[PDB]
Amino acid sequence: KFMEFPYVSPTRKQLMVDLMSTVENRLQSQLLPCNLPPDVRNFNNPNGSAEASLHIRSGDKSSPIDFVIGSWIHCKIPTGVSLNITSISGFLNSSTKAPNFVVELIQSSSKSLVLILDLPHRKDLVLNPDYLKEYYQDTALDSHRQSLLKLPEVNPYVSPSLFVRSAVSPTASMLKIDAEEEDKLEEILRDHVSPAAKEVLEVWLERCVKEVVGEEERMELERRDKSFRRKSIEDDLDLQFPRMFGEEVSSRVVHAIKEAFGV
Amino acid sequence: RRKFMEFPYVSPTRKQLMVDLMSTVENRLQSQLLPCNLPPDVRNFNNPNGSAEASLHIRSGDKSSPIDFVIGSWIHCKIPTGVSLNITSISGFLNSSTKAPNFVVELIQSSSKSLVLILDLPHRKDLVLNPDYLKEYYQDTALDSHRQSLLKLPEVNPYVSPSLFVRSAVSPTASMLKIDAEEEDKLEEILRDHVSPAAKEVLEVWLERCVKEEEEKIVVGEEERMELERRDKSFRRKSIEDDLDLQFPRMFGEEVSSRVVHAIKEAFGVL
Ligand code: NA
Ligand code: NA
Repeated sequence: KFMEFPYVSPTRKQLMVDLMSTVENRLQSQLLPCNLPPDVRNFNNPNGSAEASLHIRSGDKSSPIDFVIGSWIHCKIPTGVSLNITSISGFLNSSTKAPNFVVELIQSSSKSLVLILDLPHRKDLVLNPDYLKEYYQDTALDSHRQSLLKLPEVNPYVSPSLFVRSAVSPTASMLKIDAEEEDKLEEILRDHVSPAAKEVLEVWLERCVKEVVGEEERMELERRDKSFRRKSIEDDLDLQFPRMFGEEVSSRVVHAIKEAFGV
Repeated sequence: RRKFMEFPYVSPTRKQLMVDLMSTVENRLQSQLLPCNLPPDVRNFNNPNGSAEASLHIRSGDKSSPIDFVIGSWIHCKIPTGVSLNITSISGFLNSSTKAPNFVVELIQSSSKSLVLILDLPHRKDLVLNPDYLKEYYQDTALDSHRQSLLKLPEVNPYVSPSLFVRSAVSPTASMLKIDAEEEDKLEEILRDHVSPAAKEVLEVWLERCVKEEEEKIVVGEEERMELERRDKSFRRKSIEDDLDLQFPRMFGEEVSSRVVHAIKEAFGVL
């Protein structure tokens, strides 16, 4: 209940469905059932300006997964133009050093789209070049970024947030797709974005999830993981959610998210 | 036998920028810098077979200085394809007595087609763990405006380093740029009117906000200092094995290369 993705195109919808199904299927034996209140799994603004749905599976202890979060947001800006955000993120706990996973599509017009697809690092890459070799050089991650760039309507996306720029790995696909034809953008999605996203997901599941972390290393992991979670919720939710949904709906959803993220 | 500030082989505008930058670094850091004590054999060197030629200029910070060292470099290599490689760079490195960012400017031309600019204040703490460092040194300053300013130019496009390590050691505000170089008179103009002013303004931020005398008695806590030392060491060892160990014996021959690499390792303090 979330898998409806009602406000987006079928191609995008199918991609989000493929990805969420793959995650839930491959990690079933390590994923708890969703425990969010129903008034947090699906919520909206009293005035009808915004609608969202949230799906969070916590991971078992003795397992490497902290949680998995899937979401969609639909928000009709007073102008009449609707903002549609869809995302799947995978967070690993401090029992492993391996990278997280994120896919996010952010679309305002029929022809323009921001893609964020990455396996965010959980160790300092400069202190730990061995980590960099292990999870990014040895894998084929950079090729997805590169292959997507070839396309004439795909250009680099440079976040206005310096924090988001620093939190993604050096292989991250941060892309702005500007296909001035709805037909072309959807063609980009199924032929290009979709195989990229599915392939990035596969290396996360086999190379990061599947497989001891030292006392001070785990403490470092938790500290950095917590810093990431705390800062991003402050930037992304603590002003945009009260605005999109009202202060009633936000406070309870934000609290539920904070609790889930352990912040 | 070509000397450091002579910057041979490159364009007049490219020499002027490198002279101005180094002159500024040395004049503004008078109270900080020891004189260069590199032997002649290392200040200026070349492959015996004439295929490569380089100059090195290193000044270490004094004791009680936040400056570890400043290093200036130019390299000219004739590649067996008949084209020439020209690298000119200036870097400032700070020691464990401060957390503040480093400084780097590099101009690399490997083909007749494009000039690569690297201009940044490399961060010395993990930015995800330390959001406050990101705000202090990159958000509060004007650093990103230079990057997007230079990028508006039609001849200027993003450069993405082949090295995933280079990508992660540069700050999120780094100007990593590729300049169309075929139109020689246009390249000169880009350098003179746009790259020069930007590089000098980034240098100004480093000089005033990172080196910053003001109250030098900011004593770096034990754990913070040890993190800096560890991260600095890892960066340097890795840079040297990627850019020096894998390239210098080829350019200059084993003998010249072992003498030079040794001197660079000494300056960087690396084992
Ligand atoms: Na493109
Ligand atoms: Na441009």
